[PDB]
Amino acid sequence: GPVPSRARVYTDVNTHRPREYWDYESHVVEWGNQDDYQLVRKLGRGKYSEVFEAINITNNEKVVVKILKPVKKKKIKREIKILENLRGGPNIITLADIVKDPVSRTPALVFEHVNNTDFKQLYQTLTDYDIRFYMYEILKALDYCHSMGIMHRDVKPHNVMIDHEHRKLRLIDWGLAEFYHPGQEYNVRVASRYFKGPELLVDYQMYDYSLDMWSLGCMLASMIFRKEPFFHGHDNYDQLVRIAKVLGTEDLYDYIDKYNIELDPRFNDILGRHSRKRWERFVHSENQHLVSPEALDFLDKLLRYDHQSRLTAREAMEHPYFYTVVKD
Ligand SMILES: COc1cc(/C=C/C=O)ccc1O
Repeated sequence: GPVPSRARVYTDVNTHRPREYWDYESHVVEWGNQDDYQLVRKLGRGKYSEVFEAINITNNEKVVVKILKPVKKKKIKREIKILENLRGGPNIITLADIVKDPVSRTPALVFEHVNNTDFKQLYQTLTDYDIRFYMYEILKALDYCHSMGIMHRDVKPHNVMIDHEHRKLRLIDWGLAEFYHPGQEYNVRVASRYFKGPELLVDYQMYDYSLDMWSLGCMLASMIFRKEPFFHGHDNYDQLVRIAKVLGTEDLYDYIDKYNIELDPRFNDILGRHSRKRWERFVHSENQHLVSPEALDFLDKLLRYDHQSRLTAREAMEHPYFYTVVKD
């Protein structure tokens, strides 16, 4: 069988929390007044929700209303409990209210409004300094949720809302987030394809917070190299091949051998043999202003096959890449 794995940090946070903290199945939802919120315009529709701009008519302030699609009460209660546990934490989207939508017959989550700069304008204009600044802000959110026994499991650009005018960042959509329990096996069908960690792609279920750090690395690579997404697989198998063409196949085999994992035999005729590449290979005249020795070393230390080898969020915040960022 597969060799077991443990997070190297925050391993026992939920063990020593009261049961009510992580036992979300027993959570009792406290419902607000549905008539407090007037929907204004539909912002989007995801796999699991529809999102609206709304007005809270008790303060005439803008809010965001997320009307959940019908899914298991436990996935719904999981997201609600996680949002309540993390509320007030650094750069965590703030759940303001929960109401029963009378049309959908499902919960509608009410969030603080973030006047986000749309993401294409963002990624084509962010400066070297901007990238460092916002990466640090994401790390605050991730260290917070990891320290609170929670992994996000869907870190990607669309879940990082940035109001560039006020230099304000919020990590959103905690619908895939889970509580970390040592030894627990998790669903590997999480995260967007391009941001899936190698653990997911080789079906290793005993993963942890470090999954989010791979996803973060993929975001960083896309920003400093101006290639979005960075690892652009056509499916989940090709996704691992794309990663292997960069990190090399010998270290992939070291990884799966360490945990006594076997690759899907369908890799036998698509994987090939690949050397590990130096990150300088991806530098060119159109991205070089975003690249520094510090950026490349930081990236290098996020994108490891071995989830146990990646920087933690706290270690990442110590990295020289952030020395130039003004600390508040
Ligand atoms: C999709 O999930 C979310 C979206 C937003 C805001 C979106 C604004 O366009 C806030 C919290 C969420 O969980």
